[PDB]
Amino acid sequence: DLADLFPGFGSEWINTSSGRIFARVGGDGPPLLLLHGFPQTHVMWHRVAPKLAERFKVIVADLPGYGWSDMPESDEQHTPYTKRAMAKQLIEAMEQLGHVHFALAGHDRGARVSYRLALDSPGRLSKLAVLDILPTYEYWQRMNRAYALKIYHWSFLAQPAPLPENLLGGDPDFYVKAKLASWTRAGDLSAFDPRAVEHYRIAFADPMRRHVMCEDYRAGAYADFEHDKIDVEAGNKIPVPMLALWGASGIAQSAATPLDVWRKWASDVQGAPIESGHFLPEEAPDQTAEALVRFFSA
Amino acid sequence: DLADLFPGFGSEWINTSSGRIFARVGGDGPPLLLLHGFPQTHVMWHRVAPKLAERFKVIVADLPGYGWSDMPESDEQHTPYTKRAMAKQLIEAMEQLGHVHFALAGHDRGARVSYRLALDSPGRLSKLAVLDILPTYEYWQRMNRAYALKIYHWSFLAQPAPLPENLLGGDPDFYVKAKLASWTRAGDLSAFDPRAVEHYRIAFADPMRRHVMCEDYRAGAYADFEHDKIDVEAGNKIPVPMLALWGASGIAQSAATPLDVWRKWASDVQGAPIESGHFLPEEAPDQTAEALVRFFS
Ligand SMILES: [Cl-]
Ligand SMILES: [Cl-]
Repeated sequence: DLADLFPGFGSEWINTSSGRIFARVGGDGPPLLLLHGFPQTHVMWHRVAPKLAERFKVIVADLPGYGWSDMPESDEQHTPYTKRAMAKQLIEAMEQLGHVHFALAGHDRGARVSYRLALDSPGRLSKLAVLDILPTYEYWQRMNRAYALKIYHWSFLAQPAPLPENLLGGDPDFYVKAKLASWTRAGDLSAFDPRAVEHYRIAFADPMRRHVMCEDYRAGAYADFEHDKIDVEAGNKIPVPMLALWGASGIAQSAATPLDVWRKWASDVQGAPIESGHFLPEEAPDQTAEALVRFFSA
Repeated sequence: DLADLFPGFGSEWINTSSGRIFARVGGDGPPLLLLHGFPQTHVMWHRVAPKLAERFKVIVADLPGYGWSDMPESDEQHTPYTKRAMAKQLIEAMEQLGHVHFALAGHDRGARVSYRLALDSPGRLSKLAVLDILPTYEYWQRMNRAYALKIYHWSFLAQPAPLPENLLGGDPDFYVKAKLASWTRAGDLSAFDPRAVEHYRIAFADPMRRHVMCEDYRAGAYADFEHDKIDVEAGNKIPVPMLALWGASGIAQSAATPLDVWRKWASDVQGAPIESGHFLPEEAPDQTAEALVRFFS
């Protein structure tokens, strides 16, 4: 079956009004919520989370609809898979554990939940880290020929159902491995623990999990963009101290210099590149863990 | 099996140095070459070609690599599927028939061959008509969120092999029907003759034909864009009289006001909207045929 990649961590199914959140929980200390993105699950943190668990109570959650979390039924506006809704559902989940103020690090889609959480509900966060993203608004505003070729999946996966779902279902293994490999520094699967790849492949093998991922990308092209547009045009900035980490060969640094962009969105932001492709916690786990431990311990 | 949608047209395999071009030929009078696009074949003209063959020798060709035309081997720059190379191949095809000066109408990819041909070899054309396109340069320069979502296949099908080939193989019958339906005004397949859909569906079922289509879109993102950019930067304009027709619900009108764009590209252009989605000759065959005969005659 599927390997346990978090030796010593407990497992929790947290009930919320939108379905259960699955999480691994370990460590002790101030609470720290870790959110994955696409096409992964909470196991992508397995190389970094033990180092964090030395200092923090580490909650490694599957996003709503991902991994082993429940999949709320979507609707015409992709509501449960908007980052606004995911953020609210994770706030509820954390409250079930007694965590009403916590630290948060997210990667990829999870990072988008994270900065939206900080915009909507900043009082819930002590500190925020985002890994290898710019805000959704900024990717769309910078969508020229070169970038449309680089992140074509932003507009492919956002096509109306069931178009991407039907194409993905012919050979799901190929696509999940293709995306994992294409966004790494090396362009192959060598950075990943094969036991982790199996987790990602098995999640992607479920047609309803694939649909959820497309709903996430549809939200990303519509409501998420519109929520971000409101904030940027209103000049609303994230007031929580934040860390922006990005991969020197990752996605965010394509088509913008990341710290300059985040300075427009956040009043107190620091950042650093890491020699890595998109998948910082797996491609560069020691470097990522150190940056996060330093930031959240300050 | 496949219906003959061009009663009284002959069927020719035209040899060129890059492979054979399939065409239906009918009519008499001045020569007029009609070029289809994606994901179709020459049969998309079946409702309009008979009206044109009243006045013209109508040659209804499958693009290089499409339909029953041969598929030249591609290379790392997608050369045979660049519009420049497709245009040269079709010029050679027409010379085989003794046509060195001819009228030309194209739709979708075939219209991209056509305006590239008009830029490269304008002495070959008496008149040019392009259906529901803007130049490739213009699509890419207008790339924004709205357009990226609308013409997502421009960046999806240009991804390196074998990504789009493998995904298209996931459900090819669904994909080709989805493209046909989604770009019509009706949003379904009711605008199409079912026998024509069978033609499109059967060509799309061949993986090698699907690969060529991706090669076409790869050329469309790279060399075709570069070739257009040179002409824009040099201020080169199409000197052939041209007609730009577009669908009121079609693709070209999403990016811009099509006649204002074409006036930047052509010194003598007229144009009009047709009450139609993208597939003008099938969604609106009478309006399309009328406009073509009036312009070409
Ligand atoms: Cl992302
Ligand atoms: Cl086109």
